[PDB]
Amino acid sequence: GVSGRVRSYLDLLAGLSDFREHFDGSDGFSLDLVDMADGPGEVTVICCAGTAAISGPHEFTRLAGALRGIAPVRAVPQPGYEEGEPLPSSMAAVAAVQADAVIRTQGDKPFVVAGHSAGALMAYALATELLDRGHPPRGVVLIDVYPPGHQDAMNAWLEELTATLFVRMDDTRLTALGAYDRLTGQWRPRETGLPTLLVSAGEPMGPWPDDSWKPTWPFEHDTVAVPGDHFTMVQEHADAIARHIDAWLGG
Amino acid sequence: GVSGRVRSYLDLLAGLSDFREHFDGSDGFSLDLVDMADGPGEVTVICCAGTAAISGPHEFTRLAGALRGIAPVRAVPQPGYEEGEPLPSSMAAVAAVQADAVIRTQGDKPFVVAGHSAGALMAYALATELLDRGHPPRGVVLIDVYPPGHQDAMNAWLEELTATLFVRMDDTRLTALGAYDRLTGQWRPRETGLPTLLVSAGEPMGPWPDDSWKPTWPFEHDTVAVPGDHFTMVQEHADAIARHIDAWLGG
Repeated sequence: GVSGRVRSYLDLLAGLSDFREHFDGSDGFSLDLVDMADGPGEVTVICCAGTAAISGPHEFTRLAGALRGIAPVRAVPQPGYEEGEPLPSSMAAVAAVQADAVIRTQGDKPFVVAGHSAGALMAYALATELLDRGHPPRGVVLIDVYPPGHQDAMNAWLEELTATLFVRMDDTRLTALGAYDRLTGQWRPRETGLPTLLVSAGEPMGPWPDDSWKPTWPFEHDTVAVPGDHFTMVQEHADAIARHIDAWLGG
Repeated sequence: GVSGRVRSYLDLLAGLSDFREHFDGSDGFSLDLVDMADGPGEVTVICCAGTAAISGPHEFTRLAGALRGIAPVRAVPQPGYEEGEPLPSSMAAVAAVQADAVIRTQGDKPFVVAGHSAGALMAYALATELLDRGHPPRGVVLIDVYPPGHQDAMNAWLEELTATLFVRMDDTRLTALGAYDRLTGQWRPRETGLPTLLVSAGEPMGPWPDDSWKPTWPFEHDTVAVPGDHFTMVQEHADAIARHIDAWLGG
């Protein structure tokens, strides 16, 4: 609770964000999904770019590596992080726009909407929009990073938020950061039958002896622990995360 | 008057500035002046940088070359427009620091403070401080560009200010912009018996038929006209403005 100067810096970046060009459902805006990989998997893994200062399609890069040859991977971007891109005037708009890109660039053929966490809410919002529109996803996948302890997880978060008030980003992204943050933060998710998978890829299976244990995704869901440390070839548990998503989609 | 969004954008930019490292009088902060050119003149021309989004010693490059071979020309920087520079906590802070620099390196040897309207207030601020410390300048030189009439000039400003909301500077400069705007904005320049030379260099020697004629610099002061349309070789309006400052001083 020490860094409340983060809330302020964010509240301000958001303010600046309102001067940028916004877009809603009205105006003919639209965007394209990015092809990360292909495989025979009957289910396409549509990934949502978190809203972190960094973020963007590039984040699901390693996951696409693991899925190449296993399933079709395509990422959704968050409009406004790249030069001259508009900012959604509402959670309502952005989910709608993205929603469009999917029904369009997917036609039939099932898909799963998934995100890293920095994109979990957007991922879930998109998921909702699809469902209301009539083209629900097979499911939602939340690839939770961060640690298991309530603190340490809360810390780590502010921790890296400061690293962007510390060789630094740019205007475009810092505004979007303040924008989407304003959005997801104010948005309230509701139930949606959508089966869900929560992958806990955080460090240390369980939280330190200081007993914390953070809150978990409310709404029915299944879970799989996937740490990051052991004995075959210490590098990418991305493939571990990947295979899990698949075996999940096939029971 | 429509553009009141600027009043806001600045505030926001200002609030952001507060997150930067500042400096008041106490902390032994300091800065150095820049030599721009020199000559035999018994009076040194110490020019202040404007507080515009651009601004910096560089804006005084023409007037320098115009005095090369005539009089020494040193420039005072506004702390904080360049990377890592702290921002003045108050108008008083920046003056003292600059004042120090001036007295520290000038000793005796007369001098004038010269602003560019964008730096008019800062110049006069620095001139007040300097006079208050026993080292008064020989006089002040407020150049000032912009149209002659109230409006037009009011447009020229508000219209270029927006040119920095359209090709865009950096956070350091835009923050620094709102920071100083916040400062000079609440600064109340009291009088001073200082000899002042106003150099109406703006285009339109007189305001367009449609009434205008802007409020001039209060306080005592001499005047000169040096528009933006002459008879010689179009480019260095500086050689003109320059030679006037010099003649002003010689009687």
